[PDB]
Amino acid sequence: GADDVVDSSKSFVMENFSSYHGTKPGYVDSIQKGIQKPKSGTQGNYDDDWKGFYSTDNKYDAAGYSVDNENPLSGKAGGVVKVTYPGLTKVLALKVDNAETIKKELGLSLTEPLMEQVGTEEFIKRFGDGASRVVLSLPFAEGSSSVEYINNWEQAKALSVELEINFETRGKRGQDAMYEYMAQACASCINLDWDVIRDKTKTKIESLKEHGPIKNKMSESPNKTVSEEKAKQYLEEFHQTALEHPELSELKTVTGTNPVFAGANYAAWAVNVAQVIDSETADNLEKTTAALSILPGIGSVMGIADGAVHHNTEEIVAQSIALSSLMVAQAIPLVGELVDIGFAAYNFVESIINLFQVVHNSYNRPAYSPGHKTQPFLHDGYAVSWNTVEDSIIRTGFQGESGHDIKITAENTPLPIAGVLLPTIPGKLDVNKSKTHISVNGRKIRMRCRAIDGDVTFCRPKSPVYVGNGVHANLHVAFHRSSSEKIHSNEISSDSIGVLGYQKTVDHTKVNSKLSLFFEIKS
Amino acid sequence: GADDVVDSSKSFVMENFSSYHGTKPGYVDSIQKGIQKPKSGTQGNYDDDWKGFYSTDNKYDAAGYSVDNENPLSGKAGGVVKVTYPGLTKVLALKVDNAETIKKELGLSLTEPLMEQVGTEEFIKRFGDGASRVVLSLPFAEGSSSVEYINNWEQAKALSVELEINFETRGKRGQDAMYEYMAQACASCINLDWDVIRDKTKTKIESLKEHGPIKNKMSESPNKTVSEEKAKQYLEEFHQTALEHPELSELKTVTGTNPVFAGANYAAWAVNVAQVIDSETADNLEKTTAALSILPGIGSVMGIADGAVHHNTEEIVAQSIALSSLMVAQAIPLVGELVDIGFAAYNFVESIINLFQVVHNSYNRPAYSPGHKTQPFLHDGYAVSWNTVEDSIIRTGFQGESGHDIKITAENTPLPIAGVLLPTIPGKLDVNKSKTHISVNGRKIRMRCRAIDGDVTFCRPKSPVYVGNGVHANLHVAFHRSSSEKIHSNEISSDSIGVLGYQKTVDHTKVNSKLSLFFEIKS
Ligand SMILES: Nc1ncnc2c1ncn2[C@@H]1O[C@H](CO)[C@@H](OP(=O)(O)OC[C@H]2O[C@@H](n3ccc(=O)[nH]c3=O)[C@H](O)[C@@H]2OP(=O)(O)O)[C@H]1O
Ligand SMILES: Nc1ncnc2c1ncn2[C@@H]1O[C@H](CO)[C@@H](OP(=O)(O)OC[C@H]2O[C@@H](n3ccc(=O)[nH]c3=O)[C@H](O)[C@@H]2OP(=O)(O)O)[C@H]1O
Repeated sequence: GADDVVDSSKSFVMENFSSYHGTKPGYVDSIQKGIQKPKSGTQGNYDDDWKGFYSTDNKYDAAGYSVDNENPLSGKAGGVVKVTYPGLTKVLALKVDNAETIKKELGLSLTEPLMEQVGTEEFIKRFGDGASRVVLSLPFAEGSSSVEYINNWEQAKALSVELEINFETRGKRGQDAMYEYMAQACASCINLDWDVIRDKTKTKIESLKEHGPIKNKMSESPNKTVSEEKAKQYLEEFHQTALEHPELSELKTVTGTNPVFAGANYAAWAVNVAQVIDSETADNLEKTTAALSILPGIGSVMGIADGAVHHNTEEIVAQSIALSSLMVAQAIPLVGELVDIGFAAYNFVESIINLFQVVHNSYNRPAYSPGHKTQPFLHDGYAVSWNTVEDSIIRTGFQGESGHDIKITAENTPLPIAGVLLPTIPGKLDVNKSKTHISVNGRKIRMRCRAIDGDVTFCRPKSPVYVGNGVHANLHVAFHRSSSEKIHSNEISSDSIGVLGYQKTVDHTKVNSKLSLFFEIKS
Repeated sequence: GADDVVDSSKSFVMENFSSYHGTKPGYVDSIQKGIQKPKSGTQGNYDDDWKGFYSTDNKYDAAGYSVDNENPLSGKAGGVVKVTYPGLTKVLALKVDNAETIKKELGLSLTEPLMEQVGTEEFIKRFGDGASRVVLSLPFAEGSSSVEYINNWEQAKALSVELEINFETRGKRGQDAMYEYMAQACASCINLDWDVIRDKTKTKIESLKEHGPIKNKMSESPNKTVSEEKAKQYLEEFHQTALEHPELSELKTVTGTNPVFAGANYAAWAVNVAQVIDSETADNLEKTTAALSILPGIGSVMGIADGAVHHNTEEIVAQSIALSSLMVAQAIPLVGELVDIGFAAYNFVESIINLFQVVHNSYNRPAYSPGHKTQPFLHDGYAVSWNTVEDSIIRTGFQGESGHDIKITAENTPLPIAGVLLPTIPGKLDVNKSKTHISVNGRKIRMRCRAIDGDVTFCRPKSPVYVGNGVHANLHVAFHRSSSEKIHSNEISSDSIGVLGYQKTVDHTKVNSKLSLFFEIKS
């Protein structure tokens, strides 16, 4: 019966039904000429039942689909278009997102893709209520109030497309236009001017560089490869000297307020950057970002602690970015490969501004339920937990696909999630690569997934993921059943899902923290 | 056109569309038999255009329509029923609530009432989008995100009616049941168990009456008509004496912490009660609430200051009510009537528990845009301002009706609002009595309006209204134009809206605080 898969309180027929779509660079304009199924690719979904044109009711969540796919962490943001169906459209809200159950319950052909059937005249006759087409609607994410729409590709052809925003038109550096647009969602609400910040930072670096005492501290540098401990201890002195520069007076004042802002954290974080940025990464902004994005300790330079963004002005922020930057340049000779020059003031600053931006976006957002609902596993500051007990089970007979939620939070300052390792049984239980994602305070982030050793699939978030006091995430795992064969309990290669946290040195080697949650493969 | 008065983003066709309606004591059962227009009465509205059956999407707002209309302040609540239309129903959201404009814009007759025209087959063929009937839809109130629905009376005969809650059935005391139902709204939540508070109040009273120092302080009472000063002087020493009983231990720790909590304030509140309670009033709970509800200083007793409910447990509350009760008993002889401590430990405490219930209900709600948008008129702690400049102008040629908003706030503690004096031109410009209301933090309060001298209409709120730090009101004035003959500026008798606040003594006479706002009759 339809009644088991459809929520009537969320289903309605509406005239001139509009929704937004995040558009990539290079498509903003062409997409205003019409919606059409791409000639190749996944055409909306890894699973054929779910291929269709996707939109959402919130233009800021649409904006989260606008960044250049080739350079997801630093690339350009395209835009957001509004798509409108002329006349009457039936929105049919689903209670489950299991295409199979949807076909069983709606009495559909289980041999034909679900979303293709949604565009048939008979489905429309049956479920449309006098409308011209039906658009399937599902919740957008945990910790989100938005909605996601799944349109039939043919039916999408009737959509009228207008521009909502073209981020590139602004002529802004990096992903400024995009994050400033999304910052409008809270009228919460940190919206710094990153241009003024870049200016002030640049100005202050030049100034600190010339400060008599700063230059003398500089002279005391080993300027050669010294131990991690020696490099950090010189940077704790370098930081102390520099915090007395009048252009850093306000920072100096806050530094004592929270232990998160200590000299010792500026030095641990500066040495760790130097250590992970080689000639190649330094020369690439996207690599630089991927590399900084997995370091622990960003709450010190960002002034984020105990669930609040303390460094909340273009000035204390410019002061913090300048000091750290200046510290990275000193740490490069002692621990890295390149030199003080270039990177420290260019790619380091640009790349770090994008991470402030991502973390501030989270804090401007409502906190995804702080509390663990099942006992969490704690490690290196993070706490991971199944959202519910059923999320922990893989029913051996599940048909179609299954979804699993796991709450991830960290205890205090911004700690990163590098990736997720998911168990598979190739050709029976596969990862659905379009539906697995992580939602941070409701912002849904897609993943890039690949096969690794032992029937495990490694998924990396598309943009940086940070959890902390105030910023919690939901990992949503979508499994696809590509075979009607029997799935046994002792048949899976792996029986857990791993969470990769920040990168730390173990055995003098950089590794990523790792928390595992185990599955119960059961009938 | 339709797009000039229809909000399409809020207009849709839904299957089995349900809403809620507050039901009075005696109708909770018969209403479930069917929605039928009363044989007599205003049947939904003072204005013919607007007569129809009213519902809302929110069951707690529906709850605010359940109280017996003979004893509005203290009578019992009946309940809420869910009304559902079978099949398909069109919801037509309106950008305006002027029926003339909606008729003119939707190309309706101007000779026939709007909601009557809403149930015709023609209107339905036109605006229904394939639905069996059309329901009008309007914002519920300022400071609220609820929806009001207005059904056509005959179309409403199709509604199936279900019980949602019957408060009488709960068997509780006063409007307890109604009030905890509403507390479910927010889980800002303070949901005291008043049954436990009624008992600890009783227990503290007795314990206090047998207290050594208490009884002797009592012995020192002049026990007879003395002045306001001597009565107040004795009562403060009384308070100190009682504030040292092991049982008011909690309340003592908190008396000194905030000035609002001082004995001097318990003593003044006590003298004012004893002064205002005569034998006739002391014998009627309804009349006790009305009397107590217009007094200043109730915040001493409630422990409410600086935008916080300090007395937030059933123990300090009982403690506070006990002490107040005793003091009220002591005050009765000195500055009151033969209405002694009988009233003190009974009606005054039942009456007082209900007003904590109203104020606590406002605090559990989201504070209505605190800022005054045009310069406020200040006075006796209150601040009243036109919502917008337009709300202050009565355009001479307005056709149909017009509404005006006034924000009302008080500076700190709970100050009441006794009523509002509205101007009129009795043939042409009338107070629409159904549409005129006060909205307190989104809680919508109806008015009982009467004609007074000088072409003024006095409107009283159906339930107690209090403003303060964190509880803001919007007074909504709905005028109705009874005549096409245009208005002349010097035609009108009063050119102001008067706000009546708390009761005070002027020239040994009890009068109410009064604030005025001046209208502008333009074109
Ligand atoms: N004229 C056009 N008509 C149709 N598509 C066009 C057109 N021009 C460009 N496209 C792009 O084509 C894709 C498929 O429709 C979308 O981007 P993507 O990089 O594949 O977008 C990446 C993913 O985001 C989804 N997504 C995009 C935006 C949004 O707001 N919501 C959402 O879920 C896509 O379906 C896609 O899923 P899959 O990769 O799982 O296929 C879309 O923007
Ligand atoms: N079988 C019946 N069929 C229909 N109505 C019945 C039936 N039996 C009793 N009634 C009552 O008759 C009135 C008209 O519907 C309502 O109460 P009221 O005391 O007049 O209710 C007082 C006012 O509250 C309005 N109001 C009530 C509840 C609600 O949630 N929303 C709303 O705005 C009413 O229209 C009314 O306006 P007017 O007072 O301006 O007429 C209703 O409860």
